[PDB]
Amino acid sequence: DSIIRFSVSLQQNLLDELDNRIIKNGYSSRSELVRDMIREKLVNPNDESKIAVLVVIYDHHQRELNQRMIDIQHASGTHVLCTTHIHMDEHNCLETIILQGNSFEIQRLQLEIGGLRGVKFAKLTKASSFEY
Amino acid sequence: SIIRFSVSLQQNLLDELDNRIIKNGYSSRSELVRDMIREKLVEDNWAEDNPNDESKIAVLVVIYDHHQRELNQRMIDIQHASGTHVLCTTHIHMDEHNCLETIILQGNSFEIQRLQLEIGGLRGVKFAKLTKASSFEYN
Amino acid sequence: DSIIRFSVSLQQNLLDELDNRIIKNGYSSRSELVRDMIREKLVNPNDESKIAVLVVIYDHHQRELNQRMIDIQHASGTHVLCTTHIHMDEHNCLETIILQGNSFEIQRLQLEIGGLRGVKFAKLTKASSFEY
Amino acid sequence: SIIRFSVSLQQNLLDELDNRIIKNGYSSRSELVRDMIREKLVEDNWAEDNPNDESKIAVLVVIYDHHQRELNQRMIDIQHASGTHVLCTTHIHMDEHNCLETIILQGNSFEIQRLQLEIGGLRGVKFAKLTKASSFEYN
Repeated sequence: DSIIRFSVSLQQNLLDELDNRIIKNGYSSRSELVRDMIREKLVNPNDESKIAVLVVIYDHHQRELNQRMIDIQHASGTHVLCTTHIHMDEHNCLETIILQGNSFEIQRLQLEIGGLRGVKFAKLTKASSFEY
Repeated sequence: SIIRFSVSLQQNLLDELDNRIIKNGYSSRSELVRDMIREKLVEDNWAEDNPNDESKIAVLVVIYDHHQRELNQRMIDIQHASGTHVLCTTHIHMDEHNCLETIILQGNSFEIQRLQLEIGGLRGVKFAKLTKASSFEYN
Repeated sequence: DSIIRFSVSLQQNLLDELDNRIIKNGYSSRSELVRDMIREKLVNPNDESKIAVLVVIYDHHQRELNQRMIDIQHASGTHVLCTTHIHMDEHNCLETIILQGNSFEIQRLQLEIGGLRGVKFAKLTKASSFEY
Repeated sequence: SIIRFSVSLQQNLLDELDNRIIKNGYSSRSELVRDMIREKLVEDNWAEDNPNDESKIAVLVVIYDHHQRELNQRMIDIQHASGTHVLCTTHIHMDEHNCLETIILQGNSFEIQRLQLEIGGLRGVKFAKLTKASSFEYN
């Protein structure tokens, strides 16, 4: 219980926003702000079927991206109930994927989609049935 | 590119963090910290939003009782008074008593947040959660 | 087999387009054009489950319209798989309803939705499973 | 308003028409003739379309094999070359081998029809049907 140093990797876009926030909010380093973000954000996956929504924003000019997300969905074990796509601007589409699955299936789907080249983000909203 | 840098932290905080890597699906501590950072930067961005900005995007996810008469209109009237622009909405019926709706919204951070708050307060609405995006993520 | 006279009622908007088409295409009366339309368009509902899509365009400022369409859907016997709405212009929304049901259920849904005040049209696309 | 007028017809044509009223769900001959008229007026309108017009709306409904690799990209590439604007697309999986997609399109009548024709010719596409609308119906 004592100070440890570890490494973190960010895409330029996130790193750039980080550095602006450090400057805007009066922090003295990346380490200091990230450390504070972790402390703040720190304050059980199971087999039960849950409905979830994954919002993905992606580059609509990235070839085979939709195919790779389909491939990911097909293998995930989740059941896709619906997907909707709209063009949000000149470079990006926004897709919502409404799906059912257990925690492990849905989490893996979100992380695999999120790490695709051309995917700007993939944010999951989960509703377990106690939430309704 | 993608840039690597160091962070310093108490070992017992690092132990609470390392606790959460594998169980949440991550291959490394780095991936999990990245998502905490993304999440917090988007919140900070939405907090400083110009009231003159009307270009924020978000998705509101709502679970509600579709057999509750007048709930649908009350939601429409709230949306019409919010100042936001609905780009697209999707509905699926989970069962005879739950409908899930996704609402794709454009507007000011205030107006969008207000919409979520007002919808979430209605009788028959079980769940109302915003997914926020910030232009630094996709521009 | 001999000539009969019957009556037809159209909303102003359809009647107006009819009269323009009569003039554009060289017809001499409504009766003549409608008679020709019928001849041309003339050239079995069952219990089998079919997937279908209903495209509805409607006035987004008509209060309780969505409620009435929901009421109609709920009573129809059809299972709605998904509905999507977009704003198409300043007065109109476009909704697509993807649904499963038998011929009688889906036909009744289309006709009941189509006759609502504020509904500009409701066009059904049906796929029986021999169509795929 | 809503305006009533008379139509003359041979009795044996009227008998083929009256054959189709109740079975197709109609309460009267008038309702069925109205829908034939709507259908034909929309077709005529789409046939005289200005190649300078890009404001027509239609929905393309497509059933296809979602497990056929590369079909998705081929459809995207066709849509990108069509000249049309996709406003929204929705996909549902009917089973492991059929997906139904609805595509909401804006463009010229030519470009939209061409898109339907090209998509419908692809291996793995089982069904591709346009629902057309004309501004006289909704403006």
